[PDB]
Amino acid sequence: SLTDRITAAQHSVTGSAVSKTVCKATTHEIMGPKKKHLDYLIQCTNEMNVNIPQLADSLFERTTNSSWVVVFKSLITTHHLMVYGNERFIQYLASRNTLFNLSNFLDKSGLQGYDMSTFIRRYSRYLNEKAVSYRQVAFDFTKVKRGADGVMRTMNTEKLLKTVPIIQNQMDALLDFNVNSNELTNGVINAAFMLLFKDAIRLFAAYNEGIINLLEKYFDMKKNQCKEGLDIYKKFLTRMTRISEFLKVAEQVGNLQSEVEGVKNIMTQNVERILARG
Repeated sequence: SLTDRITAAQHSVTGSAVSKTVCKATTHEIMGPKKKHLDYLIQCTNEMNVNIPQLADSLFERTTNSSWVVVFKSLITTHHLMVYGNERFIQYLASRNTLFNLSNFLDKSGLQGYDMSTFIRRYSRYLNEKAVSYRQVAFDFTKVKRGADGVMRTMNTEKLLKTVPIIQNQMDALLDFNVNSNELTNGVINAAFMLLFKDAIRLFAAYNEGIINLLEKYFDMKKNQCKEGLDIYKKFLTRMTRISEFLKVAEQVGNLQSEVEGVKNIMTQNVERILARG
């Protein structure tokens, strides 16, 4: 039967089809991964007959390429699957103990490759942290129910104190991408930035809701919990200027206006409440 399952697998073309599509999503063409290939891979993540770790292996493999174009596109494809694919994909990445290792990545083929290597390294760290965040709390901050009956707003004190700093780590990694509007000049980096922006808006909301919950609980916590809360407030306050810059860039490059306005509004409201306590 194990022998049967193996022989069956040696006659299956599923894995090979998946790998070929990963290659098509990550060609040397300087454009975002094509929608048709991303869609096919999304459907793959819905298929129980698809080997998810093998699909992930193919994406990691493409990140060993020397070309920034191939590497960046593999990161983008991975991100796209984490966001739009079956949740078992990000769940699987969260379960791995080795993720992307692109901290030394440097393509020297020309100025474009050189400039893009910096963003590849930052983006890779963000995707690693996105997986790690899921691993640490066992859910995706950008997917959970929001509002007063939502996850972040209803979380109990002890969990809340452990959870907000994880949101803060994922946020920091996202904010470290740090691209200027005049650097968004090719389809590859633009595709990555669109996904980052989508994550960011949802992440900012989760962060704000965590802060709101803390503010509501503040007068009812133990003393050591208050200390941790204060540490959370202080870190919230110090990232405001970096968050403001992020939203500014997103607007320069063009709900967009609205979703950003609500982030500015709730964040401003939170700042005011925090400063009023101090």
